[PDB]
Amino acid sequence: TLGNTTSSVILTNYMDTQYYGEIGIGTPPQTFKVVFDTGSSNVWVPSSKCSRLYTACVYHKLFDASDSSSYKHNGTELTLRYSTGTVSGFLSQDIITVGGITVTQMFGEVTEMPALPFMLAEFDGVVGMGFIEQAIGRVTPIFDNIISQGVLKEDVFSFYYNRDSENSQSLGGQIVLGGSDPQHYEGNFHYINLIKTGVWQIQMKGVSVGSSTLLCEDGCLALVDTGASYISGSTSSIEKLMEALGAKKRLFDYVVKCNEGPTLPDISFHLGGKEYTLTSADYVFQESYSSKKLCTLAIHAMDIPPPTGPTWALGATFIRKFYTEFDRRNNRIGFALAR
Ligand SMILES: CC(C)[C@]1(C)CC(=O)N(Cc2cccc(N3C[C@@H](c4ccccc4)CC3=O)c2)C(=N)N1
Ligand SMILES: *[C@@H]1O[C@H](CO)[C@@H](O)[C@H](O)[C@H]1NC(C)=O
Repeated sequence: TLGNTTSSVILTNYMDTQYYGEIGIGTPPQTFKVVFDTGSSNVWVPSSKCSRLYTACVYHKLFDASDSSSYKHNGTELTLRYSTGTVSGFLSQDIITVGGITVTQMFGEVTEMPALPFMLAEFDGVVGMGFIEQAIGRVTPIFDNIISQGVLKEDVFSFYYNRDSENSQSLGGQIVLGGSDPQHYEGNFHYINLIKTGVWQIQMKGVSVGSSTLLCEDGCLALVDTGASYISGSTSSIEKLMEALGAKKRLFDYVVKCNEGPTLPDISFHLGGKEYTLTSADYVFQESYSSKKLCTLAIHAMDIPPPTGPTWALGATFIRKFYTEFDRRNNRIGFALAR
């Protein structure tokens, strides 16, 4: 069922690596900073039942079911194993407000939240924007429950991620539920169909580094991930790509001498009919131009296990350059040049 409602959620940009907005859980609402993530399908927030021996719980907002009149107990155990770390707890039901839309939602109350990496998180929890097929405990995702209300103009949602400005008047980003915002893209959308329903993953025809370098020569996969900070490829792919850029490997990332940063070649991703090109300014964290400092790149190695992987992941690095529309009705992803 389709309505005529478009709902927008304003996002805060934390250092070009974390994009989060607000949701309200319970009666009266308890507010949380959440990442709207296409690479996962579960909703979770830290719990008041989390041991204060987990320091990430001490430094985050905690859901207290005892203060909510609309809460409905469940208690089923839940473990969420991600590429960056694991969280676990149990299932709870309550009313969630997201951009003015109110929805009765089943979510995870996290009682085990590791300091590495969650002490580095500015956000409290996660709003999984993925499909039911990837939902742990087969819990209905929030977008499916919003679709069931039949209030949205279209069975789509869109992402705008801005570049990190020091100006407070700068919008960090914006998620539109039920449509797209023409004020944050130009030209037209070009769509690529999903390999299969259940994953925001598309076919990638090839990856180009300048002129003389080539990767994904025989085709590969690309996960379009709003929760991932960077563009990622497999260790092998990223080793060849980084050799071509003259970048040196560290523990969790790759770096270049800051002065070498603006000299780096363009990187192009062949998706559907079009070539999606990023210049050095789009993937180098140009914190200085000094020959005496090292500058990080917004491209990392990440080995995603099957059935989803081995795959590339197009995170915030990609979405900043290209406004993204996630189309559920047609199982496709649309890209347009952001503005
Ligand atoms: C968690 C996160 C939002 C999930 C649910 C899990 C996941 O592992 N990914 C992929 C992913 C890949 C590469 C980098 C990151 N993040 C996410 C950001 C982060 C994550 C954890 C703590 C601090 C900062 C900063 C970063 O490095 C995330 C998701 N699709 N979403
Ligand atoms: C938790 O929720 C699921 C939803 O399908 C339900 O089947 C299960 O029985 C619930 N458990 C309790 C103890 O309420």
